[PDB]
Amino acid sequence: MKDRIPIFSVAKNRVEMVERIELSDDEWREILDPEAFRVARKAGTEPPFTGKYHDLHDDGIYRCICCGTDLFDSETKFDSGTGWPSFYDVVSEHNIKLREDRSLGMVRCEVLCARCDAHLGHVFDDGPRPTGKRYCMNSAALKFIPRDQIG
Ligand SMILES: [Zn+2]
Repeated sequence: MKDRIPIFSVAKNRVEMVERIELSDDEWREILDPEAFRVARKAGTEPPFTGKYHDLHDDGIYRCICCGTDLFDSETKFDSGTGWPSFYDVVSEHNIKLREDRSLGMVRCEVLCARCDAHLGHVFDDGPRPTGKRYCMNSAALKFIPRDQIG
């Protein structure tokens, strides 16, 4: 749908609107990343793995390599302990979208990319109060970038 999407760099106190994903297949090899192009054929990885590490810190944000848009301010990530693609709050419903359900017996909302509803995952009420929701998302989308353009 020909909408445009806000991107609120909440933790950086910025707001930048960008268009929706409207390209042709030809764009997706010259305006994409030198990782998005390959990820575009392999849904992340041709081999089932390519290493075993996770050596990071709370800097950077997530950037959906599957449409080119950035989102989660990394306080809305984990890193230490397990760094999992699961979290307990969000940047905003700006480049991510939810629909509520009760699909565990409490609160199970879907979690999809509001510019590319490819897979991602869902959120489930499952953590300690107050931020006791538990988002988890599972796709190739999960590249990082520096927080915005500070690098
Ligand atoms: Zn996306």
